[PDB]
Amino acid sequence: MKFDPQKYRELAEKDFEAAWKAGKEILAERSPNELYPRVGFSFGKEHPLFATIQRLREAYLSIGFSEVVNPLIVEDVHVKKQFGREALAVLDRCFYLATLPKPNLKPISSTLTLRSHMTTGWFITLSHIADKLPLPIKLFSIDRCFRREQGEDATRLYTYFSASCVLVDEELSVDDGKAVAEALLRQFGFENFRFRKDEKRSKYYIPDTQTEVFAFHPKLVGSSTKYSDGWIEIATFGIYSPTALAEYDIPYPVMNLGLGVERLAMILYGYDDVRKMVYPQIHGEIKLSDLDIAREIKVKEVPQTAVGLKIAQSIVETAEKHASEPSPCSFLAFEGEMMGRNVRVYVVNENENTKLCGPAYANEVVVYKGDIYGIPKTKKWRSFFEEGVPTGIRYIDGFAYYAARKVEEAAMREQEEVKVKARIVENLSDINLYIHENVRRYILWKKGKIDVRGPLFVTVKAEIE
Amino acid sequence: MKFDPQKYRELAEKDFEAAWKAGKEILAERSPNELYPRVGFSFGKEHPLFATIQRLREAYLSIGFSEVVNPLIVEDVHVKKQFGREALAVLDRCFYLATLPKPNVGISAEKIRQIEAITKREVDSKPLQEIFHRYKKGEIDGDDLSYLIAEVLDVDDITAVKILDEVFPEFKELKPISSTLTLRSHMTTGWFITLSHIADKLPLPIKLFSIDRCFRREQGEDATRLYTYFSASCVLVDEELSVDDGKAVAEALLRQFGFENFRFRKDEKRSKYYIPDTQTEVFAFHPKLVGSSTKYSDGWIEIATFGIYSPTALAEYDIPYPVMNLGLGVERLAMILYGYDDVRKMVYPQIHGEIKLSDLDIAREIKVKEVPQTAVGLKIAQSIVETAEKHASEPSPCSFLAFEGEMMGRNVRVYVVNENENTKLCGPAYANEVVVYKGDIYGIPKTKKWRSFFEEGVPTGIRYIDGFAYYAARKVEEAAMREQEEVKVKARIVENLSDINLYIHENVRRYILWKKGKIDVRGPLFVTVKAEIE
Amino acid sequence: MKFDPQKYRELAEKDFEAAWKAGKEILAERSPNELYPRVGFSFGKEHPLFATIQRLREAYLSIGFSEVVNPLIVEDVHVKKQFGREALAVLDRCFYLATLPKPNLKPISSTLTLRSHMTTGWFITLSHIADKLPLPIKLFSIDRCFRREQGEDATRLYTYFSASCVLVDEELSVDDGKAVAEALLRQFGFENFRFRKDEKRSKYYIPDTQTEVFAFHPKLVGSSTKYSDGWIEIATFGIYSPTALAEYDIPYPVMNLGLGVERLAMILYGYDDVRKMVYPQIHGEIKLSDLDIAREIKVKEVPQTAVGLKIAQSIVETAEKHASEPSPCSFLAFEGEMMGRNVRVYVVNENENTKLCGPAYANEVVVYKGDIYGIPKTKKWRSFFEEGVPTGIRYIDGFAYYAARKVEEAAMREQEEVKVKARIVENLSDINLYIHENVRRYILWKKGKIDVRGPLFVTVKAEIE
Amino acid sequence: MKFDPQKYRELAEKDFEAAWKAGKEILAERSPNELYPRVGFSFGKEHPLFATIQRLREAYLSIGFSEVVNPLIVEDVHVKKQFGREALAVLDRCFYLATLPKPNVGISAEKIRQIEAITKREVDSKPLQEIFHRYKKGEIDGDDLSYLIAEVLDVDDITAVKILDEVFPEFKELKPISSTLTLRSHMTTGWFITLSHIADKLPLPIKLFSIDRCFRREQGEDATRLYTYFSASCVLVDEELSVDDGKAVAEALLRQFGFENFRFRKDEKRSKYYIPDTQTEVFAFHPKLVGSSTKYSDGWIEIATFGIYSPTALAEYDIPYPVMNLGLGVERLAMILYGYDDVRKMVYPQIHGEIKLSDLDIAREIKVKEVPQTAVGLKIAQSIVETAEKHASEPSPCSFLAFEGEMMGRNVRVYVVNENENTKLCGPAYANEVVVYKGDIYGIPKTKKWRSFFEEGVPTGIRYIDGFAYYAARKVEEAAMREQEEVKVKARIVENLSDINLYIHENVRRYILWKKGKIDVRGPLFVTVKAEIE
Repeated sequence: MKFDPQKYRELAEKDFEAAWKAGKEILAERSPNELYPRVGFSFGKEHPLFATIQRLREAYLSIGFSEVVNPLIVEDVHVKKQFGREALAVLDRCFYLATLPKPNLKPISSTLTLRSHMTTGWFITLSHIADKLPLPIKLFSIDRCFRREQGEDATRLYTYFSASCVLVDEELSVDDGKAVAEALLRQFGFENFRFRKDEKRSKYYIPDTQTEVFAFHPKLVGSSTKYSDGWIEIATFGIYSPTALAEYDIPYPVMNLGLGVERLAMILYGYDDVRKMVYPQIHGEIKLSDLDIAREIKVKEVPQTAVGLKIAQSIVETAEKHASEPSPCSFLAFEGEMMGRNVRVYVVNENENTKLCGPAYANEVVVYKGDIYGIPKTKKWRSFFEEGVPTGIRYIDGFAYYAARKVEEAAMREQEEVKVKARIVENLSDINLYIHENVRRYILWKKGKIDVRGPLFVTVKAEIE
Repeated sequence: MKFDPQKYRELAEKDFEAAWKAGKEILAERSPNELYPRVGFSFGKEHPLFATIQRLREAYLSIGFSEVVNPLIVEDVHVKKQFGREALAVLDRCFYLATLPKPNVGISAEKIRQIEAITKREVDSKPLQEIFHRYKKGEIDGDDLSYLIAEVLDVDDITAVKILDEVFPEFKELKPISSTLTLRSHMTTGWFITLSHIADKLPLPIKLFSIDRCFRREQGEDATRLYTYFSASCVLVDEELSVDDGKAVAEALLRQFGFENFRFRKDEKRSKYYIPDTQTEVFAFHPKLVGSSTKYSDGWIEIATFGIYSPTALAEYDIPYPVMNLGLGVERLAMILYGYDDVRKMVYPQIHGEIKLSDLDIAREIKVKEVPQTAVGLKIAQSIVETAEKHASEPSPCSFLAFEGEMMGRNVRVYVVNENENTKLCGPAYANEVVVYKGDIYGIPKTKKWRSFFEEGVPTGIRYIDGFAYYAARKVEEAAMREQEEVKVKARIVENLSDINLYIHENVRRYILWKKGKIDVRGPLFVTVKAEIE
Repeated sequence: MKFDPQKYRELAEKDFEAAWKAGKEILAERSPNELYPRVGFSFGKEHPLFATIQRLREAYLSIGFSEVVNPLIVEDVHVKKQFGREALAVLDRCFYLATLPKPNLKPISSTLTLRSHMTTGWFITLSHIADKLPLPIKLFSIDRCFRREQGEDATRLYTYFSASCVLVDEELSVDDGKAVAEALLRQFGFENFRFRKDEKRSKYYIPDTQTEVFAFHPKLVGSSTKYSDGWIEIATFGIYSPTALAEYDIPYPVMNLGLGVERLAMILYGYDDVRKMVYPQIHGEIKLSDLDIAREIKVKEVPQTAVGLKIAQSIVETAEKHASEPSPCSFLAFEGEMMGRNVRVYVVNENENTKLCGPAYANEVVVYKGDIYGIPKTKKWRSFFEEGVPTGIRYIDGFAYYAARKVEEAAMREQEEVKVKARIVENLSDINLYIHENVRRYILWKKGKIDVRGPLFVTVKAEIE
Repeated sequence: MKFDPQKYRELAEKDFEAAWKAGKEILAERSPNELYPRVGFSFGKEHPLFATIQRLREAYLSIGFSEVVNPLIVEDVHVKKQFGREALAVLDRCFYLATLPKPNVGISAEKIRQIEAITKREVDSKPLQEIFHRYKKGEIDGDDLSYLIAEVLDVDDITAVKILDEVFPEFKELKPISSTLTLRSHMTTGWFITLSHIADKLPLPIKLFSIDRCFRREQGEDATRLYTYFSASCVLVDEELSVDDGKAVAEALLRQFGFENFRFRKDEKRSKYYIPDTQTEVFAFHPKLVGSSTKYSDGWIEIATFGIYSPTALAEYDIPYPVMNLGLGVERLAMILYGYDDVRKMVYPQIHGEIKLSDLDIAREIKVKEVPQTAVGLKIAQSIVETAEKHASEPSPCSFLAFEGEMMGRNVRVYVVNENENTKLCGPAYANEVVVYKGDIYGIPKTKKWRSFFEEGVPTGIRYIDGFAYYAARKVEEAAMREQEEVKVKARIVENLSDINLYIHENVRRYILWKKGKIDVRGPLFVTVKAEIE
């Protein structure tokens, strides 16, 4: 709360520490659902695909390549202009754009196609600058592409992200393509590189230039896959055929390196199933931390009055000690008045031989590995208490508030007495605690479980007159 | 050059100032194309579009929303689930994914295929009527190097590219076949699918965003729209929602891009997927816009849209809770930020010939053709400058010793002369520099008339004589190989760079023209350099 | 609110649009302090100094230079090792580190000094790698420095940020220093560059290499300063003297370019007074947008019941039309019951000749250029309404809630009748509206003003029995 | 090389495959140091410290806090205002700003200054007893080029650097004088000052952060602390606050750096500026730590501190509202993130000799000394390979024509021979490659014994013969200048790179040693190359 500079200012002149301890007065008093971890900040979280993409843009920029956006929708006449006589073989794997005919039904395919890879648009973009700008030209672009490869879902998908770049100079070896791969690929951890000529020998790449980069990343050695040796084919590249360049008037050669993003994204953040990565919202993959599950566990009914708080706060204060005395046996915990009439609180196990409070009065709720447990803090549960997030809410704590608010209902209902009792704990409601219906459908979905059981055996009678 | 730390230290410890002025020995004597701005560093540059997309990402993340990738290609059945009836109206402005079928090598084109000379072009190889069926079964692109380079011999595709052209005129009959798959017009289409799988399993409120591509059809015109665009979108899932939440987000979002005031109007469309009377149009005022060659002189521009998803479409995906959806269109926001007027010219600039080199970049490309090769020549020219730079007003004729030394092991002595008379040793435009300005290369002299060019353009630092000197510096060294005895190189008038030793790579040359630039390098340089290489 | 998929699902099968409009039912109903712009998200905002710093790191990295952290605290013996015989002249402008002597009072100066510029630490850092790593070496570092230059505050400060870098090769011209300046400086807008030899001729720079970069930035032409010509000295650089390198065993030369950050930061974000930039929290410079001032303007007392809302909501609904009828004249607006007893609301200007509602019943509150106004939406105030942020809260609106909640106090106080009246409006309290005491001390600090005046002249009587 | 778009197009339009295989004409024939990995691109690298500082910034911003710069140098009066009495305890671990006074050229050193030969070293120049007073008034560093280069003649500082050393032994008596100015130990010291000016003028809640330097004194040891460090700090000003708010922030903050679980203990110090019983110590568990050469095997590490500012110190600055303060220490967080064990080795690595080149970087530095210069020689060597690579097992002696052509305009014919007998044309280690592995350069042959080196290291691609071939390729071209007629270059055993034509810049060489690396290039290369250049 807002204090007074002077007041405290002067107050410190006399006995300092007496005024220092006086400071504790400004601290706010917190209710049960107002303290950590039932209250916490949040924050956005980026997707591994995109992250990697940005991480790739910089990587490219860092080795000199300027960014550019290439044509995405194109007339197949281009694929044809490039692949020469192999052009049709390719047009198969590509998609075509079809539209609906205006009924002044049945889509009418057209000559347009979604690019199967960046290269389709490259020749188009390089066509306008290849002979006007000073060499070398270093362009790159990380955008979307569309392939039809078997039209699968498991192995691959309909749209991927190419991390393309092109180098336009008067003289180019396959080497420039080698350098660019290492410079680019190294900024991600890859340490050793190996290149092997590609058999596919795509016709748009000068014969015997098309290569396949193989990079080693220590993050892989030991991986639960065939990438355990540490190496993985991570990118391909070649040098555009004069046959294709000619088709677009590009006089100088051109080196073109392509990077398969979803793969890199996977290597980096360690996902195994591309789909489970790029599309986890669908593939059931969704998680909440124990700390999160925790925060979501909150007291249902809680004392709505200043006194109410100091009531249950006492109820427990006694059970924390008198939960032993051989029952029957009654103890008094509170003495004061709320709203208008004086009040006193009673605690006793009316029943015959046994103890006052059940053996579960001291069971704390903790979340662990996805499950919500109700357990005593015994040298047996340690790991659950030292690897999970202990709610901080104990059985008696959970209980108290219920009573401290239940007598609060009688205090305003004119009533004179109420006997709030509690035996077993079949779940949370029984311990006066809840979780939004959604975290619930969650726990189940993530096939986790809630084990909040226990013999509380504690009753509280209160009289207001 | 590297020096000796000890020496330079034990000498400086005693005598400092002497060591200091000595340092100059470690610097490097650069030739002519080894000087600024003939030398420089290069750096990559980002594209306004991708740039904004990044800013946009951070922006969102900075307000709670977590990133997600939504379904791009979807069954139009979804659209018809998000518009009920008004669906068709949309699917007209959408694209469907067509695709080439396989060469029907059976039935229709089989019977009449078995009534001619099946095969004449000698190829033999047992009837691979199954290796062709595995095609009408499941093949792809990287499968040609199997039924040729491993079938009818012949490497990779040296005969496969034509064997499928001459003997197989069939393939040239395939036609893409439309389907029910579509390229989402806007993000929303994919939100229902994604929110579908989690609208009730994760804790509320749900804040998700995604800046990805979307395809639309609108009068095939590069100007009045583009086939593909970007849509920085977000969805807010929570129990209780009001259009306010749409504003609150639109505010906090735009506010990180300058915009200082917002106004929201109700959209006329009144689309079906949005609750009735919630589809809002958000207008924001941004300073950079105040007074411009645009229609947003007053500063206000409509930058996004948003509304609540009808509890109707939500059910179509079994989503219990209501959901807010804001949709900032990137391309514009980018133009406003990076100052562009024409969408197409901005996003796709190389294509629209919007390339451009700077004064400084042109100046950097103007190299010196004929340049020395021996430490001597470097001095010969360096010297030819001295005598020619000083004795510029000497009523010709008249020789002038410029250099005296041994080059390549031969006594060398070159002089700066003039043949005619009634004039001066060197022409008037001998001390003319090449200044690039406003995109045109110039060969002018410093004046109170040219100031504008030397203080706005960027001087190359090369003057006609400085250019020539290097040409001569080469000739003399040449004779030092042809062991001649007398070379008298001479240059009259200047009409271009050639007549100055200067030049520029062909590409920069074409740029100049393409850009309507102009090179102006003329003037009386007149100054011969007679050499006496013994 | 959470709806039912099926219910709405089927409901749409019959008449769609009847079910569509049925959708409006899920939308939450908002109270006065719950709608825009009295509710809005917030977000961090970086400081121009730092921003520019990061923006500088990338710039450097983008031209190849790797990052490194140099020594900050150093024995003056270094300044001495470098400046040779000029070393003392320098030691003047530098600070020294002094500590308190442990009393088993008066600080005891020491031999340590806070670096006056990066160069002091450069020689130290280059000492270990200059001859072990492959050339060229390109290092950079943007860190803090300490100068004593006149020990001023106005002109300059005690600590600045140097954006240093060093280039270690076998052969180096002054040119490398020129290139690096343009490459670095261009990534910020600077278009044309001019270098002039520095007279200072610092002794640690090979004689006649020390230069001063002058860069042109169109963002300056027309500036309200001497940087109107567009050019500004933005950085200096030279080539380390063999005399100094020798002192640290560096065999090869070294080019060193230094960038004065606070200046660049200023050019970029356009601040004139460095201090008003780097330290605005102190120099009174603190702002809130009209939109912000707006959001902070909220209804004080508002209907705490479901009905209460639909009450004031009606009170206004009538004044919005009957604020004309020649007074006296009474109208009824509400008919229903709250909590338990039926209720009716009256509105009349008991007084003699005039109109029912004062001429200010339709005055909306809007914030503009820093002031909080209470004005009618007349074709005279337009600009205030089209450049500012209209609260949306009008006089009657502000009023209503007061009444609708005032009768709510009688409804629970057992009472039978209440006459809430209102004549003039001397300020906000009078219109039932407030602003946190802090935005208030703000408006004043930013010497802005609040003009919420007006003759509301509107009374409301209500009877509950 | 550039080609002709037309030609290559009108030829491919008719005959494709023919144009294709023709493309190879435009590629470039690279020499030997023009191949990978002898050629490569370079990129800058960030420093873990600055890196984390950036992440840290974003992190904060991502949770509402706005950036601010706080007072670094402050009057210890502030500290004494934030600890009341326990102040001194702090000021001991702080640094005070001392500073050199001015040469007292008056009184004490004036009287005895006027009883000797005032000036003998001829300098004259009217009594500048005022130009020296303006020094005891207000001078600086850039003021020497005024009372010398514009006073007693002599350029800049050629005589000013010694005139102040010989005739002025005074200066060598100055001593820094302590003051009351200090270098803030932690951020907090500056927060009070900054929060001072706005704690009540801006809207609540206030969220400010700042990742800046701070200086501390703790047993002058680079290991057990450092004089300067970084403190990513923040302050939360609001009416009602509880230690919870300290946790909530600590959580949301650390959570963006991996840490998955937190535990907060109450700090024993119980510092004065923090309310009693609020100074909390925050502990976070981060996976990267589980089981390590550190003391955090269990994953938990104490990463930050926080508490509420005593309404006491707050008043000392007239701050009405309470304030939360969290203080993440950067350097550690950086180590955990970038995996470092020793503070000093991480932040200041060059100094602690923690430099390192990679296998691939070393392989890139191994160049070829003697390399051809004429298109011919490139083939001569290229050829010397063929004949020597094939006829490797030919019981010597025996010549072998390798090249037949005209070099520089002279009939050239070189042969691969052997003099001795009972052996083979080329030695056994003729086909040995130079593979860099584990930091040592090797000259080994491919084997089932060396696999580990060819699959883990990085081969240079140069084999002894491949190296030699280039040496020879040079000799022959040399005689083409000395117009000789017979050069018989020969190489016996190999002991180093020199005996292979290979070499590495001196700096990489020193690196190897400094790093305890090892070069191993030995073996019988034996293979002479007799040339017959007519």
